[PDB]
Amino acid sequence: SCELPSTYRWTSTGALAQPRSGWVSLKDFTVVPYNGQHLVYATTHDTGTRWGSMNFEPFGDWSQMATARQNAMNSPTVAPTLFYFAPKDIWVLAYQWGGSAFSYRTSHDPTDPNGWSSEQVLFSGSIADSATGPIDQTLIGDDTHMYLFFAGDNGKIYRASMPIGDFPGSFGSTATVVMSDTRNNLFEAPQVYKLQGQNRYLMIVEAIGAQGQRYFRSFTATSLDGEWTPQATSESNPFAGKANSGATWTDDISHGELIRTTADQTMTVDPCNLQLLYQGRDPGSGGTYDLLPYRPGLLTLQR
Ligand SMILES: OC[C@@H]1O[C@@H](O)[C@H](O)[C@H]1O
Ligand SMILES: [Ca+2]
Repeated sequence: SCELPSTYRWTSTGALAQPRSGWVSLKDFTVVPYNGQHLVYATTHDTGTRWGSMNFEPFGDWSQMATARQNAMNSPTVAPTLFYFAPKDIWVLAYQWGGSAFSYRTSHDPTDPNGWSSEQVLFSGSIADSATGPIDQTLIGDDTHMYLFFAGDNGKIYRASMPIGDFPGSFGSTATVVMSDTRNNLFEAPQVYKLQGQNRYLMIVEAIGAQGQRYFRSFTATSLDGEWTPQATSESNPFAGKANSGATWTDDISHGELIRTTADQTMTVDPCNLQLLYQGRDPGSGGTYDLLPYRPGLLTLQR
């Protein structure tokens, strides 16, 4: 494969879709390959105070995201993570702000926004020193374990694990801090992937920059239960940010996901073809955080 660069350079699209009437934003994207198409779920917010979730109809190419039907979910699954859990031939949708810290549901047809099972507990722990509590889960498995990573809007990244044979189920109520920094440097939206062709995992984490602009920092590990090493960890030399995105429609490069080689729990990405589906917003936007007009965009790594 292709080693991660020490300096990332991207090109970007503009906004790839506008929210369906009634929503002010589309956020926190999760995306899988599904029958040769892209299947995307997202957080929504309306014009008042309501968070929700949605999926898009599957679409073939990124120009079709703008016209793909946007399907409200009748059960809100904010900041979702979608994947196929191969060992039990079942799809899993993990999320937050349900009945415990994190939740999940299952389905045999992930294109159906309303086909998910009743809510199941994914994590029932609490964390110290956090205004939000646990936020922005992500999940990944290797040959023997499933792993849960999450943030706390507090400078820490947390990890829990279970034997893969016990999944789907709850990770319990305890977690291990695997990294800590200032609140702004390890803020939220972690995503963890296996790099195809390398004995290496990639973690990206959203950070808040010096003028409030959102960007991503990257870290690597050789084992999911091992230590993380800074890979691109400043605003001027980020994994992805205003410094290197090639995007003018947005300064923020915020909560999203890399395009994967598989839908399943191995969370594999091709380091020769990194692409980031992120949320961005017009630099002229402002006002209360919850009403910010986020939209999807796509970065393609230059090589
Ligand atoms: O979009 C809802 C939440 O806002 C942000 O703080 C999070 O990354 C996400 O969990
Ligand atoms: Ca996420």
